[PDB]
Amino acid sequence: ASNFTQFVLVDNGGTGDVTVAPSNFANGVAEWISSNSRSQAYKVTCSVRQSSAQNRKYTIKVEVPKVATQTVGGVELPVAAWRSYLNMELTIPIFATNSDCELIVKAMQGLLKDGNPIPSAIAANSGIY
Amino acid sequence: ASNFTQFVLVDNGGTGDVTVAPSNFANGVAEWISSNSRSQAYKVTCSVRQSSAQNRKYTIKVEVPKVATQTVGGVELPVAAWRSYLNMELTIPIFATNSDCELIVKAMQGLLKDGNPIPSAIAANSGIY
Amino acid sequence: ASNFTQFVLVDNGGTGDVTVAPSNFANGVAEWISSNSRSQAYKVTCSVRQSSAQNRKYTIKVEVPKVATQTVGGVELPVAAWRSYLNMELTIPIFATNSDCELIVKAMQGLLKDGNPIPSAIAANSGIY
Amino acid sequence: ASNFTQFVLVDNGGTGDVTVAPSNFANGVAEWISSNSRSQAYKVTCSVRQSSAQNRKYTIKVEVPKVATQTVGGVELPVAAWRSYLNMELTIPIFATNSDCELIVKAMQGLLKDGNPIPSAIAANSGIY
Amino acid sequence: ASNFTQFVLVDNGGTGDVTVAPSNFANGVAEWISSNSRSQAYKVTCSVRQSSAQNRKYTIKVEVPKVATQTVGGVELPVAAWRSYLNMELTIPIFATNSDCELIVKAMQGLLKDGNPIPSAIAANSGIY
Amino acid sequence: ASNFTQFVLVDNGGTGDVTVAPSNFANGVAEWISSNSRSQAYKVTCSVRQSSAQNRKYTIKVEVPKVATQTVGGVELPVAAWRSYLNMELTIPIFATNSDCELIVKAMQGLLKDGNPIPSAIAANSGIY
RNA sequence: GGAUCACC
RNA sequence: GGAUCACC
RNA sequence: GGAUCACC
RNA sequence: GGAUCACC
Repeated sequence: ASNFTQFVLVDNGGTGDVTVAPSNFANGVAEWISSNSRSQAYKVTCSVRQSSAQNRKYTIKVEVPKVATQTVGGVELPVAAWRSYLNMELTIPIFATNSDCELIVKAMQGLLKDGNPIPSAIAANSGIY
Repeated sequence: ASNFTQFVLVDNGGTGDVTVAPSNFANGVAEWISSNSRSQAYKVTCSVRQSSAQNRKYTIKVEVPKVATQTVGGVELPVAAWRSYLNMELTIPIFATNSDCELIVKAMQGLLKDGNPIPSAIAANSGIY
Repeated sequence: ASNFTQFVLVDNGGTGDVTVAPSNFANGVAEWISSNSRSQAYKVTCSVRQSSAQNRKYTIKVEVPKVATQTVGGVELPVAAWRSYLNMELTIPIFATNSDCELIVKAMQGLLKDGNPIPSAIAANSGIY
Repeated sequence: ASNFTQFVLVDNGGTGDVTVAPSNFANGVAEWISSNSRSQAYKVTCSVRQSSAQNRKYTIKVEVPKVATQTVGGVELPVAAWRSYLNMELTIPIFATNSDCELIVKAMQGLLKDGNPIPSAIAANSGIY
Repeated sequence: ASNFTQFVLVDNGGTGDVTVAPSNFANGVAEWISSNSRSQAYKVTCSVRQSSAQNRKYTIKVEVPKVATQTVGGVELPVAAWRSYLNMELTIPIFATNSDCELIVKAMQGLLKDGNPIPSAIAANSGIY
Repeated sequence: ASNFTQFVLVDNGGTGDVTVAPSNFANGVAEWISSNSRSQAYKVTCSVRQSSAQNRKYTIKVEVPKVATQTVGGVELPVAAWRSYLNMELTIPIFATNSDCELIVKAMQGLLKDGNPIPSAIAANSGIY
């Protein structure tokens, strides 16, 4: 194995899927960027550290760009009009079994499943009510 | 709509699924917890607010219990040995349309989809290699 | 080659052997862990660097769990009562050829071979007498 | 018994084996040197101490010399062109059974077995990748 | 997936090829060293950093040794009589798409292609004329 | 005889090839520029000097432009939206025979050969991982 | 807390 | 700029 | 961390 | 070290 592989970040149903691929592991921060100019690329980073004697902490960041073409000095440059940033930190005790861990993964997957409260709020520029 | 409803957090395939239900709404912060003692419950909370003039930020927090060797209803100390804490912060610029937001949700669903690098590392008590 | 692969750490003769597999590579430090919670796992890490102008140094670290009376997946405290820590540092002058290095490995295999003074003392909770 | 016996440090297959024999136990540091001039001898030292109220710590050092004959002042002297130093410290809790200890020994033996990642890297002047 | 693997630095037909293998990835500086004595080995290092707001900057270094034996007072050591040091810094704006980077790469390969002015001047201890 | 001639810097099959032609050899600095507007042209410079008593030092520089049109107030000019700058310095002791220099050259060609770590990282807007 | 996001 | 080459 | 390796 | 790249 090697879990450092590419994957589809945005599954747009076979066409216009956004796949992100490995691009750097300097300083122990695993990085993946979409196949774009670095100014318009999607980026995902992940790093794990023993945040304490008894915890391990994963730090995952995702940047979703809104691409544009800005005219600077009379010249057109590929640019990102804005960026949406996701920052997540997961602290897991060292006493967690592989099954305990799989439980955390499933909880995170269910949280964002289509139709559930949270992804429905975000997608509608609303809050939970 | 009205999205503060009960949902399935851990899908164990119809049998032994973990449902989380509304439990508090003080301060506009929606809270959902599982049917357990608060020390052993699955807890999810979510709130939105405008972090700055240019952004809106969602703060989602999840607590997952260490289930292996757990004594249901018992007093388990130290608390930090028996719980995992997830903390997500999603920053979205005020220009993001509903469409932009749906894509942001897709990017999040993709990152955690089964079989991708990140969920596989977490689930296997691993980092990236 | 490509040597960051899974291997058998504890050979219990084909049955109940302990295999340790790649789990992290942040900072060029290869890590291998067994299939357990991180508190009960067998862990091995290895890195090389040039310690000085004249030497290269390998830093190998191993953690072995106290298995007698262990509760698989349980929370066992204090951590220091349930784990043994091995720490090896191998310093090799830049003049050592591959041949010189093979002999150095043989010297290490010899020291720990079954039946010699050192492994026998360790295994019997003894010193030298 | 008396585990303070001689042993073959480098098994060169019956011919040119490097056997190391007991040579000193002053100050509680057990020593073994190869049958050479003290300037060209292989040396192994071992000492155990109750590093703490609840630990015991073994300190093992091995020196592998690269022998030469240096001409000092117009005279030839048996000398070591350089030395490779191995330093290992093993900390074992006092709660470790003899079987727990045997497990540590096997882990150390498997680590260095021919063909496994670590001894393969060292022997090839390479790192783990 | 990884690009931190071994590769043929010098292709001398299929035999007498110089293969450089990964050795250390400390502080975002990837290092590859050829086998045998570290003293006579080839070395390649590479690192990338964001040199400024719009630029990323690669720093590649290569050392080619002149393999020789040093005899001093009758003790001979494997040394490098001397070394050539190559230091290249490639600056690339963040507006470069992957297509642009492939072009930057073909330009570098062309500069050094056999028969072109530059590699011919170097191979002949000459300058431009 | 001269090595100050034109050459294909970028080989795009046999068409869309970038040819750089001699332009100026002032002060021991050879310069080659591609055709058309000097503003959108490629540039290669090379010079050799005796950096020290035992060394000679080559300084090669290459600029790859991003061809674009600048419109300002209705007046459009042929410009380069931006440029990548390559700066390489090759140091070679005066003891190097022609054979040694040919080896230094094959090492440079190999570093950048297609598929090897370095040219692959660059062509993909990536680092080492 | 916050960001322009491995940063303050 | 120079190096003994991730230093100066 | 480091060594010339029971040392700093 | 940085560059707008034989400059700083």
